[PDB]
Amino acid sequence: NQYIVARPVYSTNAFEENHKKTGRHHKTFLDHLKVCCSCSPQKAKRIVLSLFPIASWLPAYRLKEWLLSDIVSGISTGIVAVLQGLAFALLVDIPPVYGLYASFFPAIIYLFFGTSRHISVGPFPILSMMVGLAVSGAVSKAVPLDDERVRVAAAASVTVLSGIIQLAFGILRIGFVVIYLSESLISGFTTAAAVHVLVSQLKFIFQLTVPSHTDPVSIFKVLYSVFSQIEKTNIADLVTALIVLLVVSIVKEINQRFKDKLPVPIPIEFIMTVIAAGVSYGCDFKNRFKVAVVGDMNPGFQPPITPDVETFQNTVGDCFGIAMVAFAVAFSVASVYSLKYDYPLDGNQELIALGLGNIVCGVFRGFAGSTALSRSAVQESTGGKTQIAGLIGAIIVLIVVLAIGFLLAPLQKSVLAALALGNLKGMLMQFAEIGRLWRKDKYDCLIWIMTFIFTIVLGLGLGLAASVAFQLLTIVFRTQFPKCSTLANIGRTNIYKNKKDYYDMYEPEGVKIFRCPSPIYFANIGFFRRKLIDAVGFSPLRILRKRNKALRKIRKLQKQGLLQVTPKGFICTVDTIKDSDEELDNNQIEVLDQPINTTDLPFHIDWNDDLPLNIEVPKISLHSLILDFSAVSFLDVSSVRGLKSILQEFIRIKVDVYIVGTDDDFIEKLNRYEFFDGEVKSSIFFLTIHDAVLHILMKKD
Amino acid sequence: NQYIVARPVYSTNAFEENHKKTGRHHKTFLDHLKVCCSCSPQKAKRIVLSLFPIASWLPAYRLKEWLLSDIVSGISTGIVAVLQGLAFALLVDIPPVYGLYASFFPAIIYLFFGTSRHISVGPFPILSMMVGLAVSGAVSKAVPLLDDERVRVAAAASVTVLSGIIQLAFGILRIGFVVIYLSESLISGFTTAAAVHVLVSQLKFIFQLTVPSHTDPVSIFKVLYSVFSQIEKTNIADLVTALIVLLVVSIVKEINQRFKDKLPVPIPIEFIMTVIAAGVSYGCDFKNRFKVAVVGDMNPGFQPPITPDVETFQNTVGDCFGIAMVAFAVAFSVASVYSLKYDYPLDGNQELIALGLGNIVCGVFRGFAGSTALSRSAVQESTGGKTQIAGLIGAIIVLIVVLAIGFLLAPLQKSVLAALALGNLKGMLMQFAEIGRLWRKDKYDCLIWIMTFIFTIVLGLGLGLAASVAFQLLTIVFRTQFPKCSTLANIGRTNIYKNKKDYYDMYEPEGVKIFRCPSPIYFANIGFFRRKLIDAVGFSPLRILRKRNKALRKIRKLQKQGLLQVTPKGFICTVDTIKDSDEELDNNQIEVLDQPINTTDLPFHIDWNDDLPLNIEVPKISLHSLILDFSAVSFLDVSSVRGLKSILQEFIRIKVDVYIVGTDDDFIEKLNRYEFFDGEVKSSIFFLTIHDAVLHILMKKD
Ligand SMILES: CCCCCCCC/C=C\CCCCCCCC(=O)O[C@@H](COC(=O)CCCCCCCCCCCCCCC)COP(=O)([O-])OCC[N+](C)(C)C
Ligand SMILES: CCCCCCCC/C=C\CCCCCCCC(=O)O[C@@H](COC(=O)CCCCCCCCCCCCCCC)COP(=O)([O-])OCC[N+](C)(C)C
Ligand SMILES: CCCCCCCC/C=C\CCCCCCCC(=O)O[C@@H](COC(=O)CCCCCCCCCCCCCCC)COP(=O)([O-])OCC[N+](C)(C)C
Ligand SMILES: CCCCCCCCCCCCCCCCCCOC[C@@H](O)COP(=O)(O)OCC[N+](C)(C)C
Ligand SMILES: CCCCCCCCCCCCCCCCCCOC[C@@H](O)COP(=O)(O)OCC[N+](C)(C)C
Ligand SMILES: CCCCCCCCCCCCCCCCCCOC[C@@H](O)COP(=O)(O)OCC[N+](C)(C)C
Ligand SMILES: CCCCCCCCCCCCCCCCCCOC[C@@H](O)COP(=O)(O)OCC[N+](C)(C)C
Ligand SMILES: CCCCCCCCCCCCCCCCCCOC[C@@H](O)COP(=O)(O)OCC[N+](C)(C)C
Ligand SMILES: CCCCCCCCCCCCCCCCCCOC[C@@H](O)COP(=O)(O)OCC[N+](C)(C)C
Ligand SMILES: CCCCCCCCCCCCCCCCCCOC[C@@H](O)COP(=O)(O)OCC[N+](C)(C)C
Ligand SMILES: CCCCCCCCCCCCCCCCCCOC[C@@H](O)COP(=O)(O)OCC[N+](C)(C)C
Ligand SMILES: CCCCCCCCCCCCCCCCCCOC[C@@H](O)COP(=O)(O)OCC[N+](C)(C)C
Ligand SMILES: CC(C)CCC[C@@H](C)[C@H]1CC[C@H]2[C@@H]3CC=C4C[C@@H](O)CC[C@]4(C)[C@H]3CC[C@]12C
Ligand SMILES: CC(C)CCC[C@@H](C)[C@H]1CC[C@H]2[C@@H]3CC=C4C[C@@H](O)CC[C@]4(C)[C@H]3CC[C@]12C
Ligand SMILES: CCCCCCCCCCCCCC
Ligand SMILES: CCCCCCCCCCCCCC
Ligand SMILES: CCCCCCCCCCCC
Ligand SMILES: CCCCCCCCCCCC
Ligand SMILES: CCCCCCCCCC
Ligand SMILES: CCCCCCCCCC
Ligand SMILES: CCCCCCCCCC
Ligand SMILES: CCCCCCCCCC
Ligand SMILES: CCCCCCCCCC
Ligand SMILES: O=C([O-])C(=O)[O-]
Ligand SMILES: O=C([O-])C(=O)[O-]
Repeated sequence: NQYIVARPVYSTNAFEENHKKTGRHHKTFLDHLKVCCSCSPQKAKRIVLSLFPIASWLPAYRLKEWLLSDIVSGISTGIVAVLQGLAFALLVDIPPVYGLYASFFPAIIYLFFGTSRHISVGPFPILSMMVGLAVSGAVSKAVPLDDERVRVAAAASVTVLSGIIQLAFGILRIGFVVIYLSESLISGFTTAAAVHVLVSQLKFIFQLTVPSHTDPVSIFKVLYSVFSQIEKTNIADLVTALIVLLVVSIVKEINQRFKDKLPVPIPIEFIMTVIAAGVSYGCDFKNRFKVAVVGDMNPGFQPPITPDVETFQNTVGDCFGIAMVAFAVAFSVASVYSLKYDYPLDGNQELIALGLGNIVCGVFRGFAGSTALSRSAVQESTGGKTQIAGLIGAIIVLIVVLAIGFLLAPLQKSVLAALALGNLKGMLMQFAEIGRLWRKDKYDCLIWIMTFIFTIVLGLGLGLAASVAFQLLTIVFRTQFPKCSTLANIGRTNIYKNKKDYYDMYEPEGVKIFRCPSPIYFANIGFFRRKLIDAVGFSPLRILRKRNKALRKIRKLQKQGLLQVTPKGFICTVDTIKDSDEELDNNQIEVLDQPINTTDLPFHIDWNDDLPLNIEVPKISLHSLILDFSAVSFLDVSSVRGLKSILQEFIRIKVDVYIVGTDDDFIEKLNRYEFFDGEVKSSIFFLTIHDAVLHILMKKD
Repeated sequence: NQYIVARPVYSTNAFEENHKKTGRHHKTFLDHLKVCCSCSPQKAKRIVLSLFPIASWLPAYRLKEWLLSDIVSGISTGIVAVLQGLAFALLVDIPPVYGLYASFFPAIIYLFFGTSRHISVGPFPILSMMVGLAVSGAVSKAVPLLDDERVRVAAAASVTVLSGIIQLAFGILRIGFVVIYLSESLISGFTTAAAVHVLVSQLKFIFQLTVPSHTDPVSIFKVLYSVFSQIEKTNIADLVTALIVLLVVSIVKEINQRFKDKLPVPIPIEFIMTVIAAGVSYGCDFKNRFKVAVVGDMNPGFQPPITPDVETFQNTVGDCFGIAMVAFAVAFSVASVYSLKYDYPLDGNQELIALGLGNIVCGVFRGFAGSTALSRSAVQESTGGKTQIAGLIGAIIVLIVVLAIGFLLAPLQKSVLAALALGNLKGMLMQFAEIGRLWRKDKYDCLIWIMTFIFTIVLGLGLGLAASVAFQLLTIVFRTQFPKCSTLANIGRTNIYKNKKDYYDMYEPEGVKIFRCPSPIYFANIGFFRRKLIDAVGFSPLRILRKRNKALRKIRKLQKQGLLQVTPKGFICTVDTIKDSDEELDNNQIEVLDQPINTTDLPFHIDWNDDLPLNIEVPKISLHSLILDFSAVSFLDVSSVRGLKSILQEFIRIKVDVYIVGTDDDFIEKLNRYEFFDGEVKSSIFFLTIHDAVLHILMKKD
């Protein structure tokens, strides 16, 4: 092997002048606007099909290979969705038939406007908790069965606003907001929310009466209310909830272990609820043990409702937090299946489909939902091929809402709470990410730990905003104090490494190579300046000021006649200089930062050589400063200004500055900042460190 | 002038093997915590000298060179500080003697604990506005005319004590570097919007109207309405006097800045205008003749110490934090200009400590928060300020005014004080020109400017700043969100690789792709990176693996059926035109298609880019080597390493070699901590440069 290269030394300007650069016209916003309004016939066809995805996938349905599958996954998931809807309507503190409404309308709208083929659309625990908190706040902030009616009305208006926000984000094509939530953040938020839900199910396991607490620290208020009244716990409910929680857990593991052997996952939720409903009815637990039951539900749908502006005004922030969490979750679950089954997934259409589904749901008295991973995993694991299975789940929910709902009358709320608690093992086990992130990346461990605390203390909605803000702040933490280094040549070749990391390294005399391994901007520009000064060994502005002082003294001593100018040196007729400094005042002291123009003097002054009449100036050995900008991705206004100041000061003390390792786009953007001028020129940019070093060597020889 | 190189090709590992690495110790947190508790004699002496800077700059005082200049500068800045304190006590909506207390106490404390030698310590308009808004909130949220102003004075003192406590705590924990979280354009937009706030807040004194104590959000509009809803009750004497003063001061301030050389000292115009205003207001009895609002009679002397209301503390925590952050940012900014202009070191943590102690003492003695005004620090410095003895002399004049000659400021109108404030406001108002400039240079900083302005005008000055800082952190993500990822090519049959779309006569080695992302890769852009890499190579590595696994499954089923035979020559098909019967894997078995293809059981290797027998079809790829130019990739977070590991494993399972080049030794060290390397992904994929990887590939292929 041999890396053999023989090319001329290239400055960025020289390379461009020797290589024809394809002239490429950048696409200005103006043009982008035109193609946007093309109105091509084909274009329109694409748009409409994109907004009504059912017109594409339905006509291509493989009946022989998907119908039976879709049917089975649909009946199974719908059976899960009925119970999940009842439980999550308990989480919202409204009658439970509204949970059935919530499990029927978004699935039906997403069947038409949705792009996922596997996600089960409906409520999930975190969003039901967020919606409940919003309604409790709205009822508190209102200028004046009734309580149930008021809560139900508020749950609908929050949902419509949440959906409108979702619909708006999808129309404006902002479907990329999901990138602003990292893996460590979502993890901490979701385990904190699982702890929230665990705490929220305690009033149903024990059957206690807990107020509608609101954030901050809502979880602790609930815990106090529960354990303060812990002695009133209904044992039958608890034993039941504990029995239901225990059994389902074991069966679920079996389903995850013997999955390959299992033809179909064992439906433990349906079986347990049926047995629970049966034994409660046969033994009349409601009277025998005073257990809390779901009760009788109205056999039908409710008439449409009008969104209340007052609720909208009092819950706008909560609805935003709700829309963002719903989109983050649904997209997240859908993405897993899209990468698993190789089909494209459009976020904008998702927001539109999730927005419209929520509007129809809030209009028809339901509450916000997107998807529950548990129910979706149940849909995908049971043979879900397309959104037809979802249509069958919504059909099962319909059947429950109109004809057989009366069977869910003797079912206890502790059983629903026990199921909702059983679905928490996946999110609760995410506490193991703390140690992993500690080992790998402590900024992401900080993101996780902080999100957990914020979510627990400030709540689901506010905890998330503070968490995203802190997540953005860690980016600054990572780049705030870059490990800048001085480089040196190792091997007498074109390899320049850290000077402190190897032996037998070589630094060309008078030359300094400095590397900042990060983008330079407002938060680290001062640090870059400090580290560059520590690396070169002096402050260029201080050297310039002392040189200007020395030149002022030379001019004062020579025009008085004590120092005669000669083209050979600084001969002095009298060597009786007395100690005296000018002591410039506040108004005049800035004359010491100006460039040294000694053209007035016949002979050049070697500032690094001894001066006449014992004038002392700090002598510098640096003549060439190379800045390795290879990992400097961007600059901002603050940093370009700091950079220019630094360079100007080094140039004014006659230190040639070279910037190497930058691409052509970097020099392109710097031109827009008006960085270059008479003093700082584009000839300071070279291709690599070695190019600059060879240029320096030939200049100096 | 030739770049001539003749060295061996180097993977990062071969370079570490050939060149012995200098062993360096671990900078452990425990041993660092060991140096923390030094208890050394000199260390104790330098710690105490730092916490008490006066013990180091006072003995080193140059009398014959500094004393008279400091005396003159102190006289001037104290005469300015009296009037500025009165005006800012107007801004806080308390009696005007508390502005004198705010101009006295922090200066005397900063004389002892301050590191700056040129800033004038005291209140400035933005902080007086913030303190007044915090005071209104405290009074509004307080659980149930002089008693109204007494409540406001107590709430101001308490807000000040809490602001000083927060500053002193931030200086004790050594967090004096938070000023870096405010960019030049954030500060520019904030100070322009705040100058607009201060302009609107002085209108109730120019016109002499009764405006309620509006609180944010949109207090500037609530206030604009209150003023113009009653613009018919405007006092004409107040407006005329305020106008004339503003005109004169503006002209002289210009005369001052321009003719700096001919004037030995700047013309004191604030002072002269105040004396003339008070004289023509007392002689002509403007108070009775035109019914103008005057400063009134002030209580001669200081007030006894007060105890901070914990209730006010509870109701103003957020406000006090904001008052503390804005105060530190302004003071540090003002002080920095002069540290740099005069070459002396400026400790930021001692700045926080001194400002916090000054605010605590001021609030205890019935003052309001203040850190420094750029206008008054300018007067002290331009009049010859050399040390903080000028601040001591300014505080002595404020003391003289408080105790002895405060009654002279009795007939002075408040419109004159408002006019002085506006004359000082023009400098910050002139920052609207930065909009167009930033638009041309950096639209992200233009966005920071405009959004900071809008957040500060619409929302409060405290919520506005918090919202503004958050959006400025978000623009950092905006920059590194959609990087201009590109494909490189060789240019000049040498070691120069540039954008494939930029020059003519470039050269792509057959089968090699070189991909460059010019940004750090993290959670917000790992998806965009994966998408652009897939667009660059021309295919999806995963789709290929699944199709090959699908094909291999069909090949294997056929073999189990005797329909074809496998021999060292290849696949022998006695039966051709096989029935097409796709397997249709289910949802729980489909994952088998992402597994590495293990065909070792088969006697011969399968050329997946050749023709497969019996109508089997797989996409063919020309790529056999992928170079990733990670030179400008600064950092990698956990999300990015996961996405990265994922992408690389897929390329490797489809037998495409992957190379990461251009990275430094710290970058690779960190990746080892992420558990990135393993049996499939090895540290051999790392090469020093692109040419090294390319040469290594040419050598492999040939
Ligand atoms: C491209 C990015 C898109 C951003 C879109 C942002 C949209 C922002 C636009 C509008 C929203 C903010 C103002 C409220 C709505 C305007 C109408 C209004 O008058 O406000 C009313 C309700 O307003 C409130 O009480 C809630 C205050 C805002 C909380 C939400 C902000 C954080 C969530 C957002 C997260 C942002 C990040 C989004 C990412 C998830 C109050 O005003 P009023 O009723 O006239 O008052 C009269 C007296 N009254 C009060 C008694 C009635
Ligand atoms: C309101 C209610 C909230 C309650 C929350 C309670 C949650 C916590 C409760 C239980 C968590 C229990 C699981 C811990 C990890 C188990 C798995 C693991 O191996 O991790 C390992 C590392 O150590 C860790 O990862 C855990 C570190 C502590 C995390 C919990 C507290 C911090 C929560 C955030 C702060 C909140 C408070 C912040 C303010 C102080 C420990 O396993 P091992 O066997 O020892 O190691 C074997 C070797 N191995 C590591 C290589 C494998
Ligand atoms: C509550 C009270 C708030 C009131 C606020 C009012 C503030 C604004 C009032 C007055 C501003 C007047 C100064 C403008 C600039 C002058 C200097 C300049 O040369 O700039 C130039 C560029 O153009 C600009 O820089 C200005 C663009 C508009 C900015 C003002 C509105 C945006 C404020 C934020 C949005 C707020 C609302 C957002 C929602 C809609 C114009 O100069 P020129 O001579 O034309 O150009 C010559 C060539 N040259 C450019 C190379 C030199
Ligand atoms: C991207 C921009 C935002 C999103 C798009 C714009 C917003 C779209 C969604 C708008 C809101 C949703 C549609 C409208 C909802 C309200 C729709 C309101 O209509 C309700 C009635 O139909 C109810 O009928 P009733 O008979 O029950 O009437 C009750 C009163 N009486 C008659 C009984 C006394
Ligand atoms: C998975 C989705 C469906 C889940 C259903 C619940 C789980 C199945 C097991 C339910 C509990 C066991 C069976 C039911 C026991 C209690 C059974 C309670 O009986 C209700 C009584 O009124 C008698 O039944 P009727 O048919 O007279 O009632 C008519 C009611 N309407 C039609 C007039 C309104
Ligand atoms: C497979 C579906 C779920 C699992 C099967 C269903 C659950 C089976 C377990 C039933 C619960 C266990 C039996 C009941 C336990 C509590 C046993 C409760 O007994 C209370 C009675 O002594 C008096 O009734 P009161 O309602 O007046 O309550 C007064 C309570 N003291 C003061 C007398 C104690
Ligand atoms: C490419 C440039 C433009 C990109 C689009 C614009 C920027 C999009 C990204 C924005 C950040 C990421 C999305 C948001 C994530 C966090 C989304 C956080 O949601 C906020 C809610 O949690 C707030 O709930 P609160 O209860 O605190 O509301 C209180 C409201 N009052 C009471 C104060 C009025
Ligand atoms: C970094 C950690 C935080 C910062 C350090 C810790 C906090 C330091 C600052 C603590 C607060 C400031 C010092 C204490 C202030 C309150 C100091 C309270 O004392 C006030 C009395 O001296 C007033 O005397 P009077 O005679 O007027 O008494 C009034 C009541 N009678 C007697 C007339 C009826
Ligand atoms: C900036 C620092 C000094 C600025 C001073 C302001 C400039 C002077 C111009 C003021 C206008 C005209 C002159 C003053 C008119 C109001 C002057 C009002 O005088 C009060 C009258 O009783 C006569 O004055 P006395 O000498 O009796 O006052 C003694 C008051 N104590 C000591 C008993 C309490
Ligand atoms: C450098 C020194 C400062 C600058 C120079 C000093 C400023 C000189 C300005 C002198 C006063 C300027 C204008 C005043 C014009 C209003 C002229 C109004 O005069 C009002 C009086 O006749 C009656 O007293 P009132 O206070 O009740 O006012 C009633 C007002 N109306 C109903 C009769 C109209
Ligand atoms: C290098 C690693 C260690 C880093 C050290 C710690 C990092 C510190 C940096 C923090 C972020 C940037 C600094 C912040 C500057 C902006 C400073 C922002 O000020 C916040 C206040 O304005 C909040 O005012 P509010 O109106 O919200 O208060 C009202 C309270 N209630 C009524 C709502 C309850
Ligand atoms: C306006 C006062 C009466 C209305 C009060 C109620 C409304 C308050 C807000 C009104 C608008 C704000 C006040 C007016 C602000 C506009 C003031 C806008 O000024 C911008 C120009 O000065 C900038 O152009 P220059 O050529 O000066 O360039 C900058 C200077 N160098 C750097 C080139 C030398
Ligand atoms: C804040 C985090 C980081 C650590 C401290 C958590 C604190 C705030 C938690 C732990 C225990 C909690 C308290 C537990 C009991 C009560 C009584 C009841 O009226 C509800 C609120 C209240 C008063 C809680 C307030 C919040 C609380 C004090
Ligand atoms: C929000 C930013 C981005 C643009 C819109 C600014 C809006 C909110 C501004 C412009 C004009 C302002 C209004 C002007 C007049 C009044 C009447 C008075 O009762 C004070 C508030 C109120 C009602 C203001 C509310 C805020 C306001 C409406
Ligand atoms: C009444 C409770 C208000 C709670 C406010 C919490 C504010 C948290 C700010 C966190 C700043 C760090 C970056 C997000
Ligand atoms: C009572 C009205 C409160 C309004 C609060 C609005 C908060 C807006 C925050 C925007 C933050 C943007 C970060 C990128
Ligand atoms: C926050 C966890 C503890 C909540 C309170 C538990 C019960 C404490 C005693 C209550 C007596 C009324
Ligand atoms: C939005 C700023 C101006 C608000 C209105 C000012 C007063 C206009 C006349 C009001 C008459 C009642
Ligand atoms: C699922 C089994 C339901 C059994 C119900 C028995 C009712 C008996 C009533 C006397
Ligand atoms: C009302 C609170 C709004 C919080 C928005 C947080 C956005 C963070 C962006 C980094
Ligand atoms: C009460 C609002 C406080 C929010 C502080 C935000 C700090 C900005 C950095 C994310
Ligand atoms: C060895 C030097 C010790 C210096 C101690 C200073 C103590 C100051 C207390 C105010
Ligand atoms: C600064 C000039 C003050 C003149 C005061 C005149 C007072 C006259 C009272 C009759
Ligand atoms: O919220 C949840 O736990 C879910 O999505 O299943
Ligand atoms: O607030 C101001 O304008 C100042 O500091 O001068």
